[PDB]
Amino acid sequence: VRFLDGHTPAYDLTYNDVFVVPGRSDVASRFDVDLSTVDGSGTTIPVVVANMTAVAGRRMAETVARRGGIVVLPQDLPITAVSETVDFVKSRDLVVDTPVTLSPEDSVSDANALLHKRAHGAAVVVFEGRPIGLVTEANCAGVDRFARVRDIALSDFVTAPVGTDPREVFDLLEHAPIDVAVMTAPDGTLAGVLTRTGAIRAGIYTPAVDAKGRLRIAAAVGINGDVGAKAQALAEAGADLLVIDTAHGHQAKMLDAIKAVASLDLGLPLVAGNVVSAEGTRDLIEAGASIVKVGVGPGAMCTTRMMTGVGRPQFSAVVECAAAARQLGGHVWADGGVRHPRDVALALAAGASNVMIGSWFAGTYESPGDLLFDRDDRPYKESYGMASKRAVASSFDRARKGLFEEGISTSRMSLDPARGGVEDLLDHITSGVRSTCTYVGAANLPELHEKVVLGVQSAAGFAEGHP
Amino acid sequence: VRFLDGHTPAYDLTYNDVFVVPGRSDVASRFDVDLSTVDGSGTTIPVVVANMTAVAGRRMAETVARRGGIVVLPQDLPITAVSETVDFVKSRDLVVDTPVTLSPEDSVSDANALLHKRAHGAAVVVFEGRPIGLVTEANCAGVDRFARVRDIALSDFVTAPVGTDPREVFDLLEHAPIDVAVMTAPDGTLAGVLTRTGAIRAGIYTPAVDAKGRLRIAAAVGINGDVGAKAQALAEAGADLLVIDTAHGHQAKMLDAIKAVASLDLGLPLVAGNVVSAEGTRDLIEAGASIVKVGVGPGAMCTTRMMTGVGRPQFSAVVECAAAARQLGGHVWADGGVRHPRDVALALAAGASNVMIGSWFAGTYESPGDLLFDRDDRPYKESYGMASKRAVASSFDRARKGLFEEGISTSRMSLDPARGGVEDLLDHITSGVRSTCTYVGAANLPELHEKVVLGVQSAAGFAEGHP
Amino acid sequence: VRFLDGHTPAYDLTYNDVFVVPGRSDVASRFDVDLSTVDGSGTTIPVVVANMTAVAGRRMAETVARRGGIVVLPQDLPITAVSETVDFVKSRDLVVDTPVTLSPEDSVSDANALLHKRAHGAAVVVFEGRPIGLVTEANCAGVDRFARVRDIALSDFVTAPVGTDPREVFDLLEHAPIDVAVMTAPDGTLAGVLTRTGAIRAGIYTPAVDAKGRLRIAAAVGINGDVGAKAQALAEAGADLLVIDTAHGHQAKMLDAIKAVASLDLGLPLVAGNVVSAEGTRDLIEAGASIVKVGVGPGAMCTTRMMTGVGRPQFSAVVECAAAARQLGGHVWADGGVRHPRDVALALAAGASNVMIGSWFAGTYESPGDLLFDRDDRPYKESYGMASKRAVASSFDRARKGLFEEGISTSRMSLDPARGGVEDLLDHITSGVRSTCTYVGAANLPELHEKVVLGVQSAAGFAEGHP
Ligand SMILES: Nc1nc2c(ncn2[C@@H]2O[C@H](COP(=O)(O)O)[C@@H](O)[C@H]2O)c(=O)[nH]1
Ligand SMILES: Nc1nc2c(ncn2[C@@H]2O[C@H](COP(=O)(O)O)[C@@H](O)[C@H]2O)c(=O)[nH]1
Ligand SMILES: Nc1nc2c(ncn2[C@@H]2O[C@H](COP(=O)(O)O)[C@@H](O)[C@H]2O)c(=O)[nH]1
Ligand SMILES: Nc1nc2c(ncn2[C@@H]2O[C@H](COP(=O)(O)O)[C@@H](O)[C@H]2O)c(=O)[nH]1
Ligand SMILES: Nc1nc2c(ncn2[C@@H]2O[C@H](COP(=O)(O)O)[C@@H](O)[C@H]2O)c(=O)[nH]1
Ligand SMILES: Nc1nc2c(ncn2[C@@H]2O[C@H](COP(=O)(O)O)[C@@H](O)[C@H]2O)c(=O)[nH]1
Repeated sequence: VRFLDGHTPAYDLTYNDVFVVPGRSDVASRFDVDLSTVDGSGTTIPVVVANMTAVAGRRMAETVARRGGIVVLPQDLPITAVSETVDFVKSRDLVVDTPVTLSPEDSVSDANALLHKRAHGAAVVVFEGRPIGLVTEANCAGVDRFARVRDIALSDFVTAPVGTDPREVFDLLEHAPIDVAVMTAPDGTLAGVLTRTGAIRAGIYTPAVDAKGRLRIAAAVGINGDVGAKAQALAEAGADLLVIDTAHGHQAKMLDAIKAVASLDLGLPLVAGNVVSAEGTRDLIEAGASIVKVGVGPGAMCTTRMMTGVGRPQFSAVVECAAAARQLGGHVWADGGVRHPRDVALALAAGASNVMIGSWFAGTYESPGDLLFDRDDRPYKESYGMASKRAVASSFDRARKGLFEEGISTSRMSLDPARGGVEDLLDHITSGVRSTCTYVGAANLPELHEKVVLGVQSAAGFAEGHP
Repeated sequence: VRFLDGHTPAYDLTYNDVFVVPGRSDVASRFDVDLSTVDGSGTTIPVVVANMTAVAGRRMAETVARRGGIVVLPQDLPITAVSETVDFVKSRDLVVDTPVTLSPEDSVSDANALLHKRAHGAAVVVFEGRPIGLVTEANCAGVDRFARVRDIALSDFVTAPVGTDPREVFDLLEHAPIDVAVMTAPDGTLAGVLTRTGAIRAGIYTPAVDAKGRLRIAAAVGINGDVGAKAQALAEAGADLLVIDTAHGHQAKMLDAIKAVASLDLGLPLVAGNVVSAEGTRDLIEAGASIVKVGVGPGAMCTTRMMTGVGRPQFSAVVECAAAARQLGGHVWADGGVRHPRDVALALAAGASNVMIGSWFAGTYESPGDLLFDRDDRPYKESYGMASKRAVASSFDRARKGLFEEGISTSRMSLDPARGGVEDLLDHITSGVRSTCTYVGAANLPELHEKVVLGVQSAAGFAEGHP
Repeated sequence: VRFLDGHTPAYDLTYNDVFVVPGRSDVASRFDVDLSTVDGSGTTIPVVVANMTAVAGRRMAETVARRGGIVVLPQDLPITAVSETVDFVKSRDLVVDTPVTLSPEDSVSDANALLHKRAHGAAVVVFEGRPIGLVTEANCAGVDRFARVRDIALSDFVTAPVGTDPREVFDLLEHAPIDVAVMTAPDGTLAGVLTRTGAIRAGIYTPAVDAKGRLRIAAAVGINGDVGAKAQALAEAGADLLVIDTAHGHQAKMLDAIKAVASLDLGLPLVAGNVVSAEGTRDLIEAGASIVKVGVGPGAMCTTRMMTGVGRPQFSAVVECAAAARQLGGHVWADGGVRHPRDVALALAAGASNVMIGSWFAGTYESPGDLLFDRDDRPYKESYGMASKRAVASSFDRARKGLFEEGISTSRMSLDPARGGVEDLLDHITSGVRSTCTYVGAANLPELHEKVVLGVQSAAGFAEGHP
């Protein structure tokens, strides 16, 4: 990667340690650059939700797939649930988001708890397949918590048939007091709910789809047990992308698993990780892997840095591994150490074809967790690490193995009081990345990597700018 | 008044010191009792807003008059403003509330500041006399504060012609996401805005009107200066009720002013105060006064208790003065010491034909004050005493008089975060009074006075019940 | 009632205002006095759980019935649920408490939430009707929240057949690390769980049973609607005691309802309330009521004192009504104003044949509510008032009635960090009452009423003693 004159430090670079120098730009606006990835995962944005049991669910899968990003299902899940989630995701409209369907016999407490499942801010009360009312935080408040939803003072909704251009739903909702609108099928049955900002995003973002035009989905597999059989079964379950994840991706078990999956000839791209060394990436590439995940330790849920001292500054690892993979022709997605959109922008700047966010999406409306409330009423959610789920494995043996196993770390990921949904944070990330391209002056991600000028940044440098 | 057996205390009774014992009741529901007053002020509810410069304005005047209560304009106001307010109030629809009219050239900051002028929670953007949009706290937030209101994302409103029964506006607004509705004149021009709870109140409350069917209004006059000329001028200005208010209503100046106003033969009922003694009430009645205001010191803005030790427990004073006036045939409105609806209920229980609330309405949306915000974002407003305005009066003389004048007391009257409007607190007061009648078993206020059973209550007794 | 020489106040007496002077005693120990009630409700202790939707459930019903107290089911409940609760209560062992039955397929989160349903502190994992393990707060902590209960490290339990005397289960559990013990049926199926303190209470308390030896239960009915049909249906549902409750028990609707129920000849004792006057009690007695509930306003969830000023100090009302009822031969249970066991002791001292606790049991493990946790981890629960459920009653009519309806008051009732169960607080109340009898020197409640010496107590007097 390009480096500024006189910048020869005797130290590695992390996201906390780097900045990009803007260059001569010909890109007029941020909308003139495309974020389509070259890695072959078929995501139009370089954002993938990590394989978290607390952050990767069907709601995030469908939402991010409609927004143009891949979602990797967490490992150690019964294949029945995997198939159910895949079928649910593949049966989603390409433009309209699936709302919170509410049966008339649901309680007010259940409706209130379900209202925060999505970022729309409203849930649809549907009877016999036809939407009959709308609920929100306003009408729900004050009424008895275990009363039925049939007397929650259903509000009026803007009804339009499926197929209208986003312009029509937008200006129809220009003066609507409620941001959401019920997208209705031609027969009158409810097909989904589309929002004002959703209408805006329908043109900016192009959903990531497979050859059959269905929302792409991914899943993660470990190394313990028969990796080949599990990978083949998940591939038949409908997963578009297969990911092999482990705490240490440079062990011989990783190489054996990658070799087995490559020999399976499943046809899906191969994803392995994580390694923070160039030699590990070359070994994984030679083992039959197309994609190499990088980063062990910088992960916000990773504890091994404090317990063992292992790890690496993320930015130097990602740039070195990306250079090695491009020398071997492979492609790399950065994983770990992501807390701000600048982290994502630098991760693509280092050369990564795609990015792995991780625990940041734990603070979303659609994450598969419980939105509990603190004293200050600030919404937030708890992010968990997998620990043994990314580690290679009788009651005696189980307890003996678990004694030395690192505990499941817990953090309080705060929700934005206004922009709490995954949609607007994704918008922020995409806007930051587009601004990075405009400052560099690149029309696409490969040009962003080629034409970037990269500097080293210290701790005192972050005092510059608004936090 | 009726007193419980064995209750012969050697001490006076205040609102803090009394309770009412329920008796045999024949009134089925609270809606079966009428709150029409006998005092002749023509108010269908026993609530009058005090003569506060910070609490008595045109908005409170019109709102409370439409709700069935009289409003007394504060003294020491230029008669031009008095006439303007009277003309504004007399030109108000009997059912629909006047909204916050917003010209399209107003700024976002002005719109936000005006939105809290009324309890509707929304303001009407009106162009060429026709309403074109609706604004609220939702669309106003986020947009630039000094941007025009023409790009504040006006919302849709429910439009109905003037004359529809409250049932029609109610069920038309049953499923409306916005509580307010634009009441439009037959020609298409805006006539007012009516709310869901306003539609509910349109049947429960009957507005207080004069012989010409216009919202009744009242004004206050002092004793300093020519009382007769000022009273005659305000009567010609359109004030329905004339009130003579002073700190001490038992002085000879009060008697002279009452005699002059009675000799004026203005035709309006005579109101004088305040006296906390029976002999003062008899003197005021003999001076030519029909109504005697009672209470000096219990007022939440009154300071004379702490400065001089003067005053009286309110409840004993009001009951004694009401008994004296009924013996002389006069009628009395209790003034001061009102903080809870139980205070109002006891004030009517003592025998008062009407009640004076005072500083409690300072914590309202419609009060003529500035709604400032604290750290906890709790809305509140400051209540001021008149001081010298209720006291009998060169730079030397002015400063010499002002040195000994009691300072303008200031208090922080908190707004209810949900029920901040004057409408819902008035509803609470009326519900409490109706519950008092139902517990007593009285069909009207005279029966409430006649059939009430009254007990004495100590400090430890208030620990009973939910605060 | 007996009154101390020179005690002729001109003021009523509440629980905050009274104390009992100990007299010449012949009762050696507290265990030598019996708390059997004379009112005919058949409760061996003078404690009844109020008709609260948040405090009266099947768990409280069975627990308090086994402890010797009646439980009144709240009104406005579908008779199907009433019949289900009655059948559940009547099918409870006379000595052993019903534990928290846990299926092996339950999650750790569900087990943790259910563990606080009872005061035992442990839940039984039962498979095919046979208990296979024990869970508590210790083994549940640390393990994954959505893991199955089959791998929660089930502990060992003390197994005994049903029929062993409490001595045997006590000394068998003398050195048991776990207080609870699984009471097993002779065939091996689980019949219940009995605790060490439960074994202790099995001799002190005698469960309240009907003629068929089944745990007695009670239910509450309002006055709106057909009172006779509802009362007859609940009587056929299996309710032992019928209670007619309303906000104002002196209205003509109350008299009509009592007359109808008395004419029904249902055979159950008649309970009506609440009235705080002797004349109301006489009217209710003449209407065909055997029991008169007393107290409106002192209730910790009652708001009418602050809204309307109505009410009465509880102690004077209860003593006067008890004297009137005993003159007419009727019996009275005090209701409202109960926060300490001294309140109960004085309520029986005033002459009440039984006591109504109310919101105090809202802070229990077995109350039908959600045990949420604060920052200080102190357990507590929210107590609600019925409001309109104790008041006499289209969308327009519904909303119009609800506008004037008093809001559902909410309070934070703190749980004792150690003695959080209903069992130990009931023990405290019974110990206080027994101590009161010992200080008076009475062998039973009628002797307690007859031989009591009663004094008046001020606010400064409560500073005596440990709070
Ligand atoms: N009634 C209802 N429940 C829903 C809906 N969407 C999600 N849920 C609830 O959420 C569960 C799945 O949570 P998730 O894995 O999507 O975060 C479902 O099993 C169901 O309980 C909906 O539209 N309606
Ligand atoms: N060793 C280890 N790595 C973890 C754990 N939880 C998450 N990670 C890693 O950290 C990444 C997420 O971190 P983030 O990108 O949110 O900072 C995951 O995708 C995974 O690679 C854990 O418990 N142990
Ligand atoms: N533009 C506008 N200002 C209003 C409206 N109602 C009240 N105001 C503002 O409030 C002032 C009077 O305040 P008030 O005495 O009613 O509390 C007016 O002079 C004006 O500045 C309205 O409908 N539109
Ligand atoms: N002496 C005196 N009385 C006041 C003052 N401000 C208000 N009051 C009295 O107190 C009443 C309002 O008190 P409130 O009814 O709110 O407790 C007024 O109507 C007036 O009679 C003041 O500054 N001085
Ligand atoms: N699995 C299980 N749930 C119980 C048990 N006891 C109570 N519950 C739960 O508590 C509900 C009733 O709550 P309650 O009305 O008893 O407070 C039941 O419907 C069930 O969900 C028990 O022994 N086992
Ligand atoms: N008027 C009224 N009384 C209530 C309300 N909630 C409870 N109560 C009364 O207060 C009693 C409980 O009060 P406690 O005995 O807990 O102080 C109830 O049994 C009932 O008589 C309410 O919302 N309104």
